[PDB]
Amino acid sequence: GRFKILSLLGEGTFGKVVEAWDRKRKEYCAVKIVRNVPKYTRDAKIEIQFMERVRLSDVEDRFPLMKIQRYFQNETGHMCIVMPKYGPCLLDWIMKHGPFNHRHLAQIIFQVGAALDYFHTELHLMHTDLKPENILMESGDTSVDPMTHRALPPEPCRVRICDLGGCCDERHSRTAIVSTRHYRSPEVVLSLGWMYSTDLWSMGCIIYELYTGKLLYDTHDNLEHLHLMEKTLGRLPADWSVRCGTQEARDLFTAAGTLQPCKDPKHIARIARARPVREVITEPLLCDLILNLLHYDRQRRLNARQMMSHAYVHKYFPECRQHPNHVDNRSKLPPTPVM
Ligand SMILES: */C(=C\C(=O)N1CCCC[C@@H](n2c(NC(=O)c3ccnc(C)c3)nc3cccc(C)c32)C1)CN(C)C
Repeated sequence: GRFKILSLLGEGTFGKVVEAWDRKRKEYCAVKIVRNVPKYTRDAKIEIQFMERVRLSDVEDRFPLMKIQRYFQNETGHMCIVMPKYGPCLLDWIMKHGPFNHRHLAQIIFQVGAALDYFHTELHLMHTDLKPENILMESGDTSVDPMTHRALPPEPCRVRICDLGGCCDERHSRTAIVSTRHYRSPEVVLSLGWMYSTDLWSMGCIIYELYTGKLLYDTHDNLEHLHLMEKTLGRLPADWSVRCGTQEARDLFTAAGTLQPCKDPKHIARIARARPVREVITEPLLCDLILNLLHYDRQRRLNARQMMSHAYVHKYFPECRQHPNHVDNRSKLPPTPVM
């Protein structure tokens, strides 16, 4: 009727993202076509609801969050979310062109930070499912570095945070399980209590992957995940065995309170095969940024404002300080979250 399908941009379990022509509004768009199934149709209606709350408040698109244009339920019942056409996810870039250089990484960290502190302290929502697959480049345009001849992203490297289906609020289920496991914080795994700070754990795992091209935790099992945290970051806190909130979580510890060892030969090999982030990240400011996003203490862990205001971003993205989203170029902001 109004939207004519032009391209297939991507496909998955959720459904499809297509490029479409808006006949009444005279432009190209991306349309998310959700599979016409009761659980996804309702999670689309919930996902839609978080999307109108972002635009209606940020009416002049100050933060790099996705901005819905329109939506409808098709004549075949598929939920259809009309949005601007953005580019490919960060995962697509790192796999074709490799990791970003310090400047574009700093620019990416700045933008996601600005969006996340707006999410956390202005809307009081958590994303809970941030991953390189749903951080999209604003544009798919490419430039060539004259010295290295390698591909450079647009300057600045604008990105957009997507996939608001899993957004949570300030009294989500306390033992609720959030995040894709690769980017799932330990507080969620063992049900110790989680809030905004779990989005910052995911940023730590994403920033590691954007810089190394490798997942920090390529794991499918809670206990192997926890040993990898121990080998990449240091000992798990001693009190953790008394505070887990579900039976499943506490049975990963001794009667004494230490981690039970894995002996699946696949998990013994992988932990032996992981090396500490501190030896992989040679840049000391980038290392400190990643390590304190992966802090076991949810309150000493960096918040979104500290991440975007980190010394690493100030060194490699110095024009950070002339951006209208820089903290000192804004009025006094709501207080940052406590954990
Ligand atoms: C990377 C996944 C990825 O790049 N995308 C996730 C959804 C699939 C389509 C893809 N894509 C878009 N999408 C959008 O503009 C858009 C806007 C709003 N919401 C969504 C969900 C998507 N536009 C594109 C232009 C060029 C290339 C691509 C791929 C593209 C975004 C993971 N890899 C597929 C492995």
